[PDB]
Amino acid sequence: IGDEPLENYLDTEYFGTIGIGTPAQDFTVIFDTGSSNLWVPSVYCSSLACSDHNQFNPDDSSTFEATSQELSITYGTGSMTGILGYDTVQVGGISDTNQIFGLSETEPGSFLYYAPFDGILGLAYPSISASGATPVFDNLWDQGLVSQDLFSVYLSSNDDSGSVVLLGGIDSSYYTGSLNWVPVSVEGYWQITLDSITMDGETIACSGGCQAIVDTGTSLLTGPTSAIANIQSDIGASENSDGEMVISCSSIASLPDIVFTINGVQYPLSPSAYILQDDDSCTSGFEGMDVPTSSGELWILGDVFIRQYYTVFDRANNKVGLAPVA
Repeated sequence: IGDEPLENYLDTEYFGTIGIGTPAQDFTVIFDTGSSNLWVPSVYCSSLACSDHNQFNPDDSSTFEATSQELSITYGTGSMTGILGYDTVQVGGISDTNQIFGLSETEPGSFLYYAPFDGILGLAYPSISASGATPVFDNLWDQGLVSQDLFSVYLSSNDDSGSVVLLGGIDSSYYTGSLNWVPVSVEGYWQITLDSITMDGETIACSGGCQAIVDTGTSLLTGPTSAIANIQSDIGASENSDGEMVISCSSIASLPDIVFTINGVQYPLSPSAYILQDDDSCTSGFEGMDVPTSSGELWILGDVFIRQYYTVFDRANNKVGLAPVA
């Protein structure tokens, strides 16, 4: 039973620490269920984003070992380029021996420069892994370093502490009620089927169904740009002066509940949740992002939805289990 604490960053970015090499070099990474690769900046990276963050120096790890393999990854926000190498990764109190991870050479762009995080640790299916690189949780399960072939995650609300990723375990301490399990549509992302999206007893969206991934590496609740128009129009969101869609922070009171039906089970989203706010100003947690796929336009269930529902990712039976947090 591994335990990896996470830092809640402005209810927008949840990262955690890891160590790579011997002695171990520390790095803060994002635990991304929307990605499957693990990469940290390296000392052979001259990009403004690596100078800005910690750089893994293989020359100082006695258990490091190289490859000829190049790796490349595209994110809806960042881009990356590097080489693959093996070393021992320390996660949630578990020594992940012979883990293949990438070492950056380029981290192009503006966005990876302003980030409080150094790298990314994907928790999705090896199906979408760049360079067919073995994900961490797969390497843990394979080396029998975890008792169960599942992991669970708890995300903190209002900047509080308490955010955690439980490797090979489930803790009833985090949810109320019973664990509802939903089968996985398509193995790649943490892909689930949504049946509908309601408000006021009205199906404001996702009629006849839609696809959604459960991504802890996305901050807002995401969907096709036309579809969300309907939602923002409904909660009274406004694309303001500076380029944002805020809302009268007091208009939370009137506002009904947006409800998501998954596998026929109702999963409500209270306005205290779908509306982000600083005691100065209120935004919408809904974001339009057209994400085409063979399956269709993806809806992403990000931190707004995950903060309210304790999620279990079961690789054994390929299902996602949900339950309201405590």
